[PDB]
Amino acid sequence: LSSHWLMKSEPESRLEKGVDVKFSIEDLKAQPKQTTCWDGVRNYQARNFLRAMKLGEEAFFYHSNCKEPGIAGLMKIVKEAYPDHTQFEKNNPHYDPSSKEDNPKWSMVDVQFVRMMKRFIPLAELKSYHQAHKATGGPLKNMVLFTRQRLSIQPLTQEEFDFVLSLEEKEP
DNA sequence: GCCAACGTTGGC
DNA sequence: GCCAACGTTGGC
Repeated sequence: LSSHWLMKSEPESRLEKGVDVKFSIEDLKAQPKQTTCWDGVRNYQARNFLRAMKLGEEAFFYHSNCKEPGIAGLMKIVKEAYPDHTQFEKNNPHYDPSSKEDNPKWSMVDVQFVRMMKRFIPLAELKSYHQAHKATGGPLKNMVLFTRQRLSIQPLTQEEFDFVLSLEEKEP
């Protein structure tokens, strides 16, 4: 079995150090080759999850910190972890003065859009299922989306990934 | 290396 | 705009 991931981005506008960190799935889809590099991860637990990712592994594009937060679509990894250049750019939002270039602290991956979900899967729906499965022993009982609330890159089990995909087929 | 004092994520 | 959950920093 392969690994599956969840990766958060903010679709609504918000300024960090004067610059817009907005990146929706529509913004990915508009990209050249619908491909971008996933810069600006500055959490050690999360960076390590990037380092664990492999060519072709799928990931949910989660929308966070907006009016309707939830999973919007699928993308896959097209380039494994490598140095994030933005940590050395002096005025960049995600600049890190303690990062030296002989061994760079922070990593990023390249991701490519695959598809939208048949429908948006809001956080609130996910949360009902997660609370319910704590009682019923179902597939979202240990989902990282709710067990580790401040983590932008998350592993998912086969169980969890398939369950999210089955919700896609149901009525809202 | 502990742990008060911050600093940040991100739902609500 | 509020603030809980979770992370980092630095005096001791």
